[PDB]
Amino acid sequence: SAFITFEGPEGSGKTTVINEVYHRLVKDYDVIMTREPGGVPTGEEIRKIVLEGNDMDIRTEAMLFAASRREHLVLKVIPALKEGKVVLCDRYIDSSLAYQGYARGIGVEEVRALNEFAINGLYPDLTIYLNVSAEVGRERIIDQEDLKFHEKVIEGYQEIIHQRFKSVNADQPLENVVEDTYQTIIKYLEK
Ligand SMILES: Cc1cn([C@H]2CCCN(Cc3ccc(C(=O)O)c(Oc4cccc(C(F)(F)F)c4)c3)C2)c(=O)[nH]c1=O
Repeated sequence: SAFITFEGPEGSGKTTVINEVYHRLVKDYDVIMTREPGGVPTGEEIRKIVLEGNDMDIRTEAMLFAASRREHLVLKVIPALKEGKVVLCDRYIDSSLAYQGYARGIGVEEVRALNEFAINGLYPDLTIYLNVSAEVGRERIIDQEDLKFHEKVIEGYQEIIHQRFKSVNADQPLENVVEDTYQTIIKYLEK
């Protein structure tokens, strides 16, 4: 079994990369693709609070992402790993660190402590960081506030990334991003 997370800002080609890598890995491994809340009822109820209300305090939002993360881990990820599956997870602890910790300004260390409570030692075995420049990312997506937030997210990921992390150059055409990500994963799985 293996727990592999995928991280990156918007415009990194993360959705395409995970889907293509899943279609290639399924030939040789029992693999599943997931994201939080991923159908877990409690996580889905939390997601409705976050989305359908109520122009939220950033710390309350961080705690709700962390609570959805725990429910998804306990009810979906852990049982799949017990069946010997390769779990491909779109966003995990690092997204809370970059978005809530860095970009939203709570502080990475405060958000880290919150997330360590939520995951209780269950760190990914491997984390693919889709390293896109802000400029290429901006082009893949298509105001000043959105652009600045996109840049801060990238800045946050850079601070976080500085052992389980494997940075893939996401400025390349997507076929190459897919190939580099697939090769990184197979090297880890076959080791
Ligand atoms: C995992 C994670 C992600 N993001 C960002 C990434 C970029 C998109 N952002 C907006 C965004 C976009 C779509 C949705 C939707 O799913 O439709 C959405 O909602 C939820 C997503 C995941 C979990 C929950 C639940 F509430 F359940 F925790 C709600 C939020 C969310 C953080 O900021 N921190 C984190 O930890």
